[PDB]
Amino acid sequence: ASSTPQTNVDSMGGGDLTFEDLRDIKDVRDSGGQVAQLMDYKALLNFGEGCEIHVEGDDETKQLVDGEPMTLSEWLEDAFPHLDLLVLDLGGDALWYPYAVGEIQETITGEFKEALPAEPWTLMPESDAQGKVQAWHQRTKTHGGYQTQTLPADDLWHIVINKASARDEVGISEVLRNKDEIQAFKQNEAAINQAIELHGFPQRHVKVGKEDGAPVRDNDLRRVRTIFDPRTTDANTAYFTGQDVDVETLEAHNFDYSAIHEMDMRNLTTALGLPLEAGNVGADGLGSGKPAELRFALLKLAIKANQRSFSVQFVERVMRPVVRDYSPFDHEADIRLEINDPLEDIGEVADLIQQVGDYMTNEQVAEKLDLPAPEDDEVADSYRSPADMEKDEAGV
Amino acid sequence: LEDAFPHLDLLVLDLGGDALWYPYAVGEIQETITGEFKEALPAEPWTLMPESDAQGKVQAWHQRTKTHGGYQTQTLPADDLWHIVINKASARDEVGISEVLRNKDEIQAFKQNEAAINQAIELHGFPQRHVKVGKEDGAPVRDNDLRRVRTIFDPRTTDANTAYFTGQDVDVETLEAHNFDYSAIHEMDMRNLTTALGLPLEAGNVGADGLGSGKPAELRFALLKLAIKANQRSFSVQFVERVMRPVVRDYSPFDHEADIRLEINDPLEDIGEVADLIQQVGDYMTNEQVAEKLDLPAPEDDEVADSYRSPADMEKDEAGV
Amino acid sequence: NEAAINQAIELHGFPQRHVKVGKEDGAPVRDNDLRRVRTIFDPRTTDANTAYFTGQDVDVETLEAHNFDYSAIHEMDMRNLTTALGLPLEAGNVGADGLGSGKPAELRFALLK
Amino acid sequence: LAIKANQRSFSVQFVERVMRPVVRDYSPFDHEADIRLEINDPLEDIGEVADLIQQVGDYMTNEQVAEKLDLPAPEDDEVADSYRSPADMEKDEAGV
Amino acid sequence: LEDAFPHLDLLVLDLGGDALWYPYAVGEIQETITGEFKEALPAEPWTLMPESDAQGKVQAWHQRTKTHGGYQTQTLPADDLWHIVINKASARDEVGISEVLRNKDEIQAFKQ
Repeated sequence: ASSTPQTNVDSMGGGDLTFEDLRDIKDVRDSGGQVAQLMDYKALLNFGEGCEIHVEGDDETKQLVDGEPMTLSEWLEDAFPHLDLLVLDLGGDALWYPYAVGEIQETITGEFKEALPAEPWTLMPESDAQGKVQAWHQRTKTHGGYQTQTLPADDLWHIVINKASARDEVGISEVLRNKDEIQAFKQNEAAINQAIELHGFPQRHVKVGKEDGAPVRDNDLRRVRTIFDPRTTDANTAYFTGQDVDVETLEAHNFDYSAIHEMDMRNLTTALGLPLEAGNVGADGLGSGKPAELRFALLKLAIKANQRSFSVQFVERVMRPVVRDYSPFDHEADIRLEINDPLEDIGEVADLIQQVGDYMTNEQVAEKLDLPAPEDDEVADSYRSPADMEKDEAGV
Repeated sequence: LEDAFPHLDLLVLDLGGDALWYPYAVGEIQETITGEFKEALPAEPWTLMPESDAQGKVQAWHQRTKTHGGYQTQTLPADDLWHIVINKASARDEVGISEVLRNKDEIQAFKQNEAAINQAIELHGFPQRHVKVGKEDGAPVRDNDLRRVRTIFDPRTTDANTAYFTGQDVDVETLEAHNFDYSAIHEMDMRNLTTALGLPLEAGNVGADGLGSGKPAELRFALLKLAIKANQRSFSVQFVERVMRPVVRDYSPFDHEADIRLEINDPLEDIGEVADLIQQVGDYMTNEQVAEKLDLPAPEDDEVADSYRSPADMEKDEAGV
Repeated sequence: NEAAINQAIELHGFPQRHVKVGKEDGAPVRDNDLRRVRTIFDPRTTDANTAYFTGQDVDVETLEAHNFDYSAIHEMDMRNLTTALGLPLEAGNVGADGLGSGKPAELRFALLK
Repeated sequence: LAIKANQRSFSVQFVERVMRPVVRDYSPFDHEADIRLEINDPLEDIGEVADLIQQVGDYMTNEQVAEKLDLPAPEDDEVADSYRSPADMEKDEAGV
Repeated sequence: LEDAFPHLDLLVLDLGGDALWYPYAVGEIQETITGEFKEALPAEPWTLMPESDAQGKVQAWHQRTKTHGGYQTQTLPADDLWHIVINKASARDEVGISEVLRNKDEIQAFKQ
């Protein structure tokens, strides 16, 4: 076949999105309220439950790093001690913005210090007709003014969850994918807020004079306004009049703002791919059985797809480079990074261990139970429980 | 093959997604600089259209794309390319149909109805105040008068506890919200679009009465599993025959005419069902058959894998020897 | 019936506003006058909190949505179509009491098997 | 999910920004040690932990049980490291 | 460490609470009369504000406070104080986000 591309990728030289569009996403993020909380929930589902680093057959990597042995997983944990939080930041940013982007930072000697995400709204990629990023272009405020620079696609690294196609390197923001729905939610919120002020509360209409009677003017109404004043009226106030004065009622002109709010929240959540429950909106029947379990399946599928999408790119463009550039270990090794299921139940696992432990090794039990495996090979690899091995050892 | 495709889950999701969205998924075979295999790289399907012979088989691929604000166009032979279809028109077809084009009117109707409700809620979902000025069969009222009334009654400066004082010849009426069953319109829209796309209505964040219990529930989930299994098996055969086999042929020291097997996981698999089945009938499954169903590696010793009784049971007995 | 429901929802599912101008047994109002009225009361430029001010001889009526049971029409269409195809009612996204349990439920599965 | 993310976000900061600097500048001990600062979860139920200990204790060490049960580990290393209950060890010893 | 922080629950609750109310929580290091460590002590969070450079890093802490009906003002280096941030604009963010300021309009609307 061939060692280079032969089909084109429908873009070069931009238009796509600008620093202004990036700053729109940022302005959504810091605006707070329900819209921000929904995307923060979207982040907390995908990335809030944390992660673990693994390497396949890691006992084969065992090497003296500085006169004492380590595995590659131990070395990677020294490179990424607090990885859950780096995953939460990058993953969150990659849900807000089309991409996440960062530097690698070094000690004064040149050995690795940390991985460091950059501020995503400040940075935009520039790319070729082949389909690849060639440079990173940055615009930033300072002293209330502005400054601009460009950096190569060489010492920076970047990640893209929401690709336009499998071959893409820029992606699309789920915010910009649903811009109209987001604005419509906020507009309908503003509508309900003002409509409650105007129509949610009864109001008092004092009418003065008789039908076809004597005229009433402003200096007359000013005196009447002073008598029936809502500023100084109280719960037990009573009124005494001639027949030619009426205290009429503007009733609260009832409307189902609740159902409108639910409709808005349903439209926004389904558009953002989120469960309706994250908008705190209820429904009958749908809370139980296969009707429920299907939505939980759809939710878990989306999460697993995102998690695996992130992990592969983080391994391939962050972890492997960090090994390549700073490590005594092989950088082409079978590195792994799992991100946890946010809707896993320990009870389900504990039931499974009782039901089918007779067919799972103690290491397979420990792994499912989220614990380290035993310190002895047959104790880990066997299917008889370690308690069963101990009670027999005490008596045989 | 695991060295050839380390991240196959993501490629299967992308290609399967493309083959549901578009009529086909389509791609190149890509190599390292040394010439050994790299990946089966897909190409952006909206940019590519097929050209075919008198027997209907695709012999070339035609591409049209934007660059630098302008355009470029090209044609390539199908000889070093590959393509996959989920939704064929017939058993003789090779190009297929997109469900987006098949149900185009339903999709447009859904979008129109959402826009219609969105507008109708603004116009009819909120009450609106109508101040009427003057007396019936009385003196006239002109714009410069209404401007002065509007200045007092301005909703921009009104509050929840505001009170109004008038002579008898001003009425502060309201257009009450002319309520309509938009909820049922939403349910109908979702019913229409989900069933057009073959999904159960429950997937669209909309309910159904009575249908939430017994085998009257299970039938929809069964129909969904049927569609999924059919689609998955349809994809696997094509990926094996038109991607995996050519890759083994050109880059592997093995024979490509051996039977490669590719399976895709089921979203409606139940771990509790598997666990109960293992408890109830494990006495009739090999340890490898248990492992394959339980999502595990088989035992590392041949007779331990091949045997029917539990490995733990064989171990707890052997401890007595 | 699908085409009928589609148009009937547009025509009768949504309320529609009717501005009436002039007084009963009063002066007439012409198209060039109504063009000026329309320009004010335009739903294109109206919002949820818009308020209206008039003399006594302008009215804003609404055609209320004339509720009809299109859901039940859909249920009958679906009952007809499913039975015509020989399918059970549940295949059409419709269900009922009495049929939803026990031997009444078993019979549909028996017929389908 | 929000609580667990916040708690880990805090623990990491308090260890790195306060504890390790204090050890570095004022302690005879090494500051680069693995401080496991943890914050308790008010939405966890001890009833779930009690069920779990019954259900899968045969596959957990006594130290792991002690961690989950929110108590100190046994004072003898093999008793802490082993998987079967210390009460089973005690009843067997009285039997012997 | 247990001798250094006997009552750590209270300090964790205070710092955590403050870092949810305000953009950050912040404190001093203190010594005994002899000069060995005494405690790490949290400061009045509304009274201190950071000042920062082009690489986004805090370089000084600025304090303004009431006494005797008047005001006192002082500035300190970003060195002997220590600070913690729960909510952030980016991984680089040293200044942080207050959920009170993030939802200021919703809070006022509720009270109204």
